[PDB]
Parts: sequence; C-alpha cells; structure tokens
Amino acid sequence: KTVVVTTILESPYVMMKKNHEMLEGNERYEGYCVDLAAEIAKHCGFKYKLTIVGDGKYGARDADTKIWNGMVGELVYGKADIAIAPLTITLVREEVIDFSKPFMSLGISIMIKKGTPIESAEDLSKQTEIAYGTLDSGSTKEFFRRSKIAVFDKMWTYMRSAEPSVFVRTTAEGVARVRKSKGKYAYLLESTMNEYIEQRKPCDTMKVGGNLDSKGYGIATPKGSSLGNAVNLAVLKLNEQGLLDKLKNKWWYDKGEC
Amino acid sequence: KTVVVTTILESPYVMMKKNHEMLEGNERYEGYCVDLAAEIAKHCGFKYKLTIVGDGKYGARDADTKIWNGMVGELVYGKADIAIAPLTITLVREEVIDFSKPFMSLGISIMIKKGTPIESAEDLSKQTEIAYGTLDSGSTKEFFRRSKIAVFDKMWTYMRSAEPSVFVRTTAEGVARVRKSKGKYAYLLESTMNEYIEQRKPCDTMKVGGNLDSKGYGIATPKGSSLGNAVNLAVLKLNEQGLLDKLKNKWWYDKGEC
Ligand SMILES: CCc1sc(C(=O)O)c(-c2ccc(-c3c(C(=O)O)sc(CC)c3C#N)cc2)c1C#N
Ligand SMILES: N[C@@H](CCC(=O)O)C(=O)O
Ligand SMILES: N[C@@H](CCC(=O)O)C(=O)O
Ligand SMILES: [Zn+2]
Ligand SMILES: [Zn+2]
Repeated sequence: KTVVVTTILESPYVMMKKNHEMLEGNERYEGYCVDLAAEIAKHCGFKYKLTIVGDGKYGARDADTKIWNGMVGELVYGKADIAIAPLTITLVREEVIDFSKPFMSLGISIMIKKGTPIESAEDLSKQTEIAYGTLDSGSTKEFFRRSKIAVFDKMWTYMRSAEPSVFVRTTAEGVARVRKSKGKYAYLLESTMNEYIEQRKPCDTMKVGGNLDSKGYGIATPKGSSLGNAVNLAVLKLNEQGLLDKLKNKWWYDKGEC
Repeated sequence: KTVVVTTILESPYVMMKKNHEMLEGNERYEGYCVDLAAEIAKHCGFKYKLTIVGDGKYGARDADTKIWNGMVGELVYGKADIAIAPLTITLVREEVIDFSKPFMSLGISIMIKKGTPIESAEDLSKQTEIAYGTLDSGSTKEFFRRSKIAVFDKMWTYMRSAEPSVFVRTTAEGVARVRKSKGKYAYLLESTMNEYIEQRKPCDTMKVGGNLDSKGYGIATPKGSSLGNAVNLAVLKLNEQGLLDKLKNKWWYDKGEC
C-alpha cells in the first residue's frame, strides 16, 4: 500500500514550494526531509504520500488524558505509517514508537537578537531583563521540565512561571519574537534550526554559546511496523554514501543569505 | 546468567588502572565504557564480566572466508553477550549484530605532530613527503576503501599500495608512529580518540581540519538478543539524565593535562 508519511512544516526540512497551488501531491513540498523521504522510499521500495501533521505539533503525551498529539500521535493512533521530520529521539517516545538510527545530530542552543548581552545558559539564568522560552510542545520544553542540572532547573523555574507566557506555538513564532523584541527575548531551540535561521535574511539573529545537550533526529515508525528494519538500513547506507552531508549542505549553507 | 561483556583496551574508554596487578575482575579496569557498563548493568538489572577482546580488534569480515573477527566476531559466534566499547555503528555490522541508539558522536579526523604542514585531507592527498594511514580491521579503513569522494578515493589508492605499510594494528601504534616520525606521518582516526590524545602529555599532537564524516558508537548485541531492547532504553535514559555528558567530561577534559 502507499505509505502515509507524517511530517511538519519546519524550515528547511519541509516548506511549501512557491508554486505549490499549481502542483500536486508530493510535488507541492521541498526541503531536506522532502529529499530524504524520496530516497528512503526508493531504497526501501515503497510508494508514499507526504502529509502535514494536522495539529502542527511534534508530539507530547497529555498528562491527564494520556493522549499523544502531533506526529507521534499520528503514528501511535495509526493515522500515518512513518514520520520523516526533525523529530527528536527521546526515551518517552521510544517507549511508544520505533526510531531509526539518527540522520542528524543536534543539541538545544540559544538564539539571540544580535547585540544581546548573553553568552551562555548560565548568563540567562543569572538575570531577569531578557526573557527566554522554548517551543511549547516538544523535546526542548521536556529537557527543561526534567533537568536536575542547577542552571537548567533554575531556567525551568523561571520559564514555567513567567508571565506573559515565554512559550511559543511554532519555531517561526519564537524567531519572530526574538526579532521584534529589541534584545529582550532569547529563544531556546535546536542547534539545527538555530544555525539555519542565522543564515537567513535579515541576518539579525545569532546562535550563542555551546549546545546544552546532545541528541539526534530519527525516522519514526509505529511499534512493530514491517518498515522499521529497512528504513534503519537505508539511513545507514545514505549516511555512508555521503547523502546526508550533501543534503545538509544543500539546505543550510548552499542557500545561506548572510 | 552473568553477562559476558566484550570490550577493547582503548583510551579513555577502557584502560588498566595504575594498580591493576593487585585488583581482580572488573576492578582492574577504568574509563568511559567501564563507567557506562556499570550504569547499564545497574538499569538492566544484570551482573556482568568485562573481557578484553581476544584478537584486540573492533571487527571486520574476511572477504574470502566471510568470518568476522574482533568484538563483532565475539558477538556473532556467541563468545560474548554484549559489546560495550567505542564500536562504530555501520551498515555492514548492523546486518549481523544489533546496535543501541548511539551513546556518542564522532567523525574521522586527522592527527598530526605539532608543526606538520597539513591542514586537511585535501592537503594530505596532494603530496607524498608525509605518509598517512589508518587502523586495521575497523571502520576508518572501510570508509576509505569504499569512498567515491575524489580526495578520499585518491588517499585510499595511495594507502593501500604504500610501502612500507601505513596501516597500524592498534590506535596506540598509530599515535606512537605520529610522535616518532618527526612530522612525516599523519594518522587518520576517530575525533574522540584524537581529541583525548591532544589533551595528554607530551602534548605534541594536534587534530587538524574538520571531521570527514559523522557517525556514532553504539552498544552492540547478537541479533535477536533479549538484552537489546533494554540496553537501548538504558542509553537514552542515561543521556537525558546528563550522565553521558558527565562521563565525557570526566574522561576527556577533567583528565586534560596540556
Ligand atoms: C543517546 C542520544 C544521542 S547522544 C549523541 C551524541 O552526539 O553524543 C547522539 C548522536 C546523534 C547522531 C549521530 C549520527 C549522525 C550525525 O551526527 O549526523 S549520522 C549517524 C549515522 C546514520 C549518527 C549515528 N549513530 C551520532 C550520535 C545521540 C542520538 N541519537
Ligand atoms: N525536534 C523537537 C521539536 C523542536 C524543539 O523542541 O525545540 C521535537 O521533536 O520535539
Ligand atoms: N571505532 C572504530 C575503530 C577505530 C577506527 O577504525 O578508527 C570501529 O568500530 O571499527
Ligand atoms: Zn544510572
Ligand atoms: Zn583471509
């Protein structure tokens, strides 16, 4: 059967083509994950349909309802067959879905408006003037919620209680907030997205300091799926054949505007 | 059943303690993988015995007999239950053993004696004054053997035919060759090992250039091992608790002496 792929509109992973209204099906979209999906499909020998996740979220479990939302929910509830997206491999997710070996490494990082007097997480934690926050429903928020590290625990205590809310619905919303806030908001997001935006006009943001953690994005499938083995082997093959490095360069740096 | 762990004497992952002569069993050893094994053993609820791989190799398949050597062989032939080592996750290996999600990232890199006029793989490939090689029976050799990237293809043509042989039996041999060759030998090895050595007396080596690729080390088990699921889940747990980061700091830069 045609494989339903869940993914997310997150630049430069998946983006609407300029002329998408004139195009159909998989041809409407472009990006790193669009190129990657085509290759995974070709190597595993399946036909597929790209679908954008309905609720626009990565995936988290409701503490009260126990229901998973986002791409993770679409796999868990059988709405999609595979997720090919910047979907972070985490323990709580690996308990309900399967991940390939990672196709990209990343860590949480700090985005500032250029000139913001912050160099580190410690810096953010030791001051009050500059607000800071995360994507409201992903792995970055969870990192802080769970961290027993002093600096990060202090940051979480501030973020969970800050008013108005320092959390954002989408990555684009976080980036826009840094850009419009005259240095008074810094955004905590994955190094991959941080480094992409740093190379986009109007070239007014910067990644500062080291990454806070180390993790990976993986291709996810419902637990027990017949696709998992082949998908994993394809990721390894594509890495070893240099495709992943090629795709990174194509979408990050070949298209740099700064 | 006490779990037989295969591993390899490779700094700073597994090393004999200074006073190892007076110690028995697992107590003889220390290092990142020693600490990791103890942590994994704790979470998965098993007792274990650390055993150094008999042939001192990571693992490769003989093209003629198709027999695997090294730690990979120990798993394949049922001589060990798990490998907890700086064992590179590769397609050919994944076809015969199982790997956890990676516990560490690395890439191939260049070690020179300080002052060697080499900045990149491209620099190495464009001269013959300075010899260069890799470890036998590991993933770095295979990388060059298979590469279609012009620079790396050219380097392999040289390496495979070079006389006397540029290949070494152990990392320690490669490092010693760099240190004694007065700038006329450069060694190709994983960034992790390169960066450790750079921070050790006599402080006469350097990592130069970027990494040539991006991959990871995983904990390996025989295909269909019951330990596989649990060990994978343990690695992710350790990562998120910051324990892996803690271990990396403990063994690389807390032990820095340069
Ligand atoms: C326990 C969770 C952690 S920790 C950690 C780390 O960097 O320490 C990583 C990590 C992420 C990615 C790579 C990697 C590749 C790339 O860096 O692009 S490529 C490729 C083969 C396909 C990779 C593997 N294996 C390696 C390690 C990780 C995960 N997942
Ligand atoms: N990649 C993250 C989303 C981005 C973030 O949390 O910063 C996830 O899978 O949840
Ligand atoms: N980590 C490598 C060994 C070292 C190397 O090849 O540079 C392996 O698993 O084969
Ligand atoms: Zn523990
Ligand atoms: Zn032979």
